[PDB]
Amino acid sequence: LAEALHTAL
Ligand SMILES: [Co+2]
Repeated sequence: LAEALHTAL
């Protein structure tokens, strides 16, 4: 989750 979101941001 965390890194999925960071990447997308
Ligand atoms: Co990150």
